[PDB]
Amino acid sequence: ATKRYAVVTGANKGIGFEICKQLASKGITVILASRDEKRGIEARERLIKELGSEFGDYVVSQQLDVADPASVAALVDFIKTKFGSLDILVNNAGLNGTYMEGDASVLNDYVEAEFKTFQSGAAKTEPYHPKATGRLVETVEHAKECIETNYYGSKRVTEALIPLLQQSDSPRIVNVSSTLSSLVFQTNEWAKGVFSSEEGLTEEKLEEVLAEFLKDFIDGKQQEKQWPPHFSAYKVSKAALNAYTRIIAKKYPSFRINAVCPTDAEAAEAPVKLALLPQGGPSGCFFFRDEAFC
Ligand SMILES: NC(=O)c1ccc[n+]([C@@H]2O[C@H](COP(=O)([O-])OP(=O)(O)OC[C@H]3O[C@@H](n4cnc5c(N)ncnc54)[C@H](OP(=O)(O)O)[C@@H]3O)[C@@H](O)[C@H]2O)c1
Repeated sequence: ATKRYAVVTGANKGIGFEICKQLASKGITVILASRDEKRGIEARERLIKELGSEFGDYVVSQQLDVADPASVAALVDFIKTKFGSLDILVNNAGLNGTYMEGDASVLNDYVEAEFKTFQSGAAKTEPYHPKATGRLVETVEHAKECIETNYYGSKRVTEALIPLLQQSDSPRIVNVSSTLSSLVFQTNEWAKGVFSSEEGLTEEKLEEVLAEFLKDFIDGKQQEKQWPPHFSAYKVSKAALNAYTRIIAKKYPSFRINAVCPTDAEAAEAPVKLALLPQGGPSGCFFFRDEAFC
């Protein structure tokens, strides 16, 4: 009943777009944030054409690059002067840190090899490329961008909007993570120990793991130092984001702060449920689709 305002980052396509659609259809007023201003304007138009023109006031486009402090600051100013309030943040903007050379479909072979680790717990530490048809390339610069967006980007946006969210009588933060965030994939025993800590976990320790991974990745010692052979930056960054989610869950008990592994419309249901979570919902948990954990 009570009017709510939500930010969804990286929301011009993919699951973000579907999160926005589903919040707007429930009466939430949504800020559709996109790295490029014109694609977000265009995404809003399609969103309004699909829901109906009566939703035109419930969706607003705003440029947002989570890696750019000035972009973040401009978004806080926009929300301040247009609405005055914020209730929901969905951190959906994200990068893989990888691309395909050659046949792009070999990616399904790489994703398959990772997913068997769930059925076996045997976390391979040696790089295995399933075919010579394609290759999953992970450059040093893409590893930096991936950490800078997934960890520091999400954290930058969260801390800029917390002051606004804290004036909500039910503030909600949802961090879109990945199954590759699971510690079964964290080959590096030091880093796994940090991520596993329930006591004495600090943002400082998380950032030390990130810097250590980036130093060994630059130095070319990814396998020497027992870092994951594939999706390496992605795994470390999304695990850090999970751990960071628990840290701020404990800092702000009056908030509900959660991570969630997510067709796109179906995958948006899980973050959407967490964005409208009741007062007694959990906080500090990583959810797989629609199932509890904490
Ligand atoms: N593929 C899956 O089914 C799957 C599975 C598990 C987890 N996820 C997670 O779910 C989220 C949604 O991704 P997706 O699968 O829908 O992929 P996607 O289509 O590539 O969407 C990612 C979105 O993030 C935006 N983005 C990236 N870097 C940004 C930055 N610097 N600042 C602001 N926006 C930025 C992109 O904007 P541009 O269009 O301007 O590039 C894009 O709209 C991600 O966080 C991803 O890690 C996805």
